[PDB]
Amino acid sequence: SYKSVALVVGVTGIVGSSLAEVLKLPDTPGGPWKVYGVARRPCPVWLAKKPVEYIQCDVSDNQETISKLSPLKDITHIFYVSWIGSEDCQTNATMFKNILNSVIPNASNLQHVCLQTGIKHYFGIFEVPHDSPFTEDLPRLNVPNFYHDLEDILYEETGKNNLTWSVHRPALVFGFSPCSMMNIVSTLCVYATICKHENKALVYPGSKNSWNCYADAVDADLVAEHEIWAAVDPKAKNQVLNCNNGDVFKWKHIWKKLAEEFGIEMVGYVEGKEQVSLAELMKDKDQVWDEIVKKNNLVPTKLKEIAAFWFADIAFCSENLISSMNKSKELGFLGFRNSMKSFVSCIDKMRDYRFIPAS
Amino acid sequence: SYKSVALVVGVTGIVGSSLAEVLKLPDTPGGPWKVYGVARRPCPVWLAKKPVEYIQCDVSDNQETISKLSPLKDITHIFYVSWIGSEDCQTNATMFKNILNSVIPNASNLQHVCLQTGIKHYFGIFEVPHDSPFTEDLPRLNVPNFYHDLEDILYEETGKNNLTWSVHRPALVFGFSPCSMMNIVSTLCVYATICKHENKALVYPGSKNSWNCYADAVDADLVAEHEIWAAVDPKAKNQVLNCNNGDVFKWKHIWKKLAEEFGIEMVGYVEGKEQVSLAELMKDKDQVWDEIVKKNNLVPTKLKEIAAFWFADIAFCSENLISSMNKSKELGFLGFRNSMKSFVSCIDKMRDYRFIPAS
Ligand SMILES: NC(=O)C1=CN([C@@H]2O[C@H](COP(=O)(O)OP(=O)(O)OC[C@H]3O[C@@H](n4cnc5c(N)ncnc54)[C@H](OP(=O)(O)O)[C@@H]3O)[C@@H](O)[C@H]2O)C=CC1
Ligand SMILES: NC(=O)C1=CN([C@@H]2O[C@H](COP(=O)(O)OP(=O)(O)OC[C@H]3O[C@@H](n4cnc5c(N)ncnc54)[C@H](OP(=O)(O)O)[C@@H]3O)[C@@H](O)[C@H]2O)C=CC1
Repeated sequence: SYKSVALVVGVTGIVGSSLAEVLKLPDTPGGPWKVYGVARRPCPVWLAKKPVEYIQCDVSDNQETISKLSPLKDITHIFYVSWIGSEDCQTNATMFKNILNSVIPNASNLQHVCLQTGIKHYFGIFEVPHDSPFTEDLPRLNVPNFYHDLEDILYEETGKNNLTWSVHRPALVFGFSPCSMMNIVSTLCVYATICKHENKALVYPGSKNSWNCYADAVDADLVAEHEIWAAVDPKAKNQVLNCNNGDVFKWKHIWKKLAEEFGIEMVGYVEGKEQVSLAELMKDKDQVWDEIVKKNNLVPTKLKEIAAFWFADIAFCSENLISSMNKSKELGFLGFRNSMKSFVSCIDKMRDYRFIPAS
Repeated sequence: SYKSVALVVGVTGIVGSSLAEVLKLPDTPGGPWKVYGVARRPCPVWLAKKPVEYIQCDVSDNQETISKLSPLKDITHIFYVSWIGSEDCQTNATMFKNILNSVIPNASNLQHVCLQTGIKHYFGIFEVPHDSPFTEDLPRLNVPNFYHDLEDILYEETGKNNLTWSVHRPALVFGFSPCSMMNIVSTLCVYATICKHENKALVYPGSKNSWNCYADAVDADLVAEHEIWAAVDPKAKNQVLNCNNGDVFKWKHIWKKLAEEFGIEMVGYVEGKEQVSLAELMKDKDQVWDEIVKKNNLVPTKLKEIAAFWFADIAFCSENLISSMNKSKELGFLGFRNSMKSFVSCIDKMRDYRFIPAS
């Protein structure tokens, strides 16, 4: 007997994996929560030791989704925290439609759908941005951003079925999942771990501007708390909401912290030196990674899975992307984190869980 | 019969005038509060209609301070929210010493001294800065900053007399006092009011960087709340604490808002155009101001009193001065304001109080 029943679509992801932890805490709003977690891969080892009912399901395949999710009649809240690995508006849209079409007719006590998008809503796509600080009310850019498609489906389907909705636009996520397609902290920890292995310094590859500019981020657990808040507090219902840690930082200070955490020398940004691609620097390091994995008895991960060096490249030529938390705060959500501390905490947790070497 | 008795040194100032309002609210921590307000000028009209016992006193004159403050035996908390009008370490230090030397021996139930300094602690003096975001633990710069003198006296005097202390470092203050030596909002409202009068556009005089960079500020009432918090909550005692609104903004967006609030056309920053001095643009506008005052039946103010065009000049060549609120938040203070809204609210309040024209 449970109070609430969550479907977490993307349970292996950087946010879904936090939700799987946060939803099972005793103090969590709306608890006690039962948790169904969906992902495409077979349940990895680390997740089998969690109290989540894992449903292995390719949610881009409609018949499969119907057969796997239509029996789930007790669901009360959906948390869509997934995307396919690309910016295809059509294929991302299919996943979300298949979730709703499979669950809405079958779960008579469904109440709410949380959709997670992101701050790209304000400045465009990875394939003429608004100025910042970004606020929720800013109109859509004239670009094929799959976030637009997902919102439209969200509004259409919740409205005709008398369900409430929320849209969450997190900033860059600080999290611990080694299964994510965009995990900045594990990406940078892997780079550091490789530098250390090869007796090299932690050399910063990015732009001058990304070194020196203000940046913001969100801890995965805070995103989970923010999503859980919008799912249970009537004041938050049917709102588009940004989600960040509530402060700002600079990569320059994070880089120092990173070097210290791995006990290696740092080479910061060098005046006049231009961005180099971390993707290229790490192009054929997969066997090095495989060695470090076996050597340290880590959870086995492939280099391309734990790390997204392409994504660090983007973070390191980005600037002026700060988002505002005023709306959420004026609605009464006062969750926050110290971003420097959240970063270190992600490092610790990935060591703790044995995704990366201790010490 | 009162619970707490506040001495507000600088009661006509941009923060002291907020404290005079905030301390008299029924829900205010530590209330009901009795309020003594000190300033050098005779009580201006607007302040005579407030329930504060006004003590006219030149606090740089020791005998005068002794005779005026030594009878005040019931004081429990001092809020030092004043400075002389300059950066002289010696003359600022005299004021603060004279307050403590006159009150500490005479008020046996004295508990706490709040000292207000500022973010200049981190980057130097108006007459080689730390990088930001500024955190409280950053060491002193090797400069003659009178803030250093005030802290040293604060620590010395509170320690030997078994009193608790706090140091508050607000960001740029958004407030309503027409008696302040550094009131950015009234300064900009005056400029706007003059543009409107002379049928000119609201032309931005500042630098490119100050137009485009992230900036932060603090609402006066929030500073008062922050100071009151540190004065009554044991968790906050004997701490140095930054104070800002909890978000960031850009002058570019504020400028638009300012133009709208005065119904005049805006001319924003123009690429390649260099900073001009607002002090010089307004050099002999005092009779214009005098006219606008009589014409609109405003509280009578001299141009040099309501406005500090020199100070807007500094704000408009400044950048990279963001301060962190993480410490305060981790101690449990979750007060905040929307800076865009706080700015507008200062405008409204100055109209409300008749310091500047309505509409
Ligand atoms: N820093 C970040 O990571 C940020 C992300 N966002 C946004 O948040 C949203 C969710 O992304 P994020 O949390 O990063 O996701 P992750 O890449 O960490 O996780 C993706 C999840 O979706 C699952 N998934 C992918 N394709 C399928 C499929 N066909 N069927 C079933 N499950 C699938 C994955 O499991 P499996 O591996 O088995 O396929 C995985 O569990 C995206 O819109 C993203 O842009 C926004 C801001 C920041
Ligand atoms: N934006 C801002 O204004 C910021 C200010 N700060 C800092 O806060 C501190 C306090 O300043 P702020 O609140 O701006 O002050 P204001 O200039 O608004 O107020 C000064 C107050 O002190 C009184 N005062 C000045 N000299 C004397 C004297 N000899 N005897 C008695 N009273 C006196 C003034 O009254 P009277 O007019 O009668 O002399 C007035 O009430 C300063 O260190 C300042 O740097 C920090 C960050 C931002």
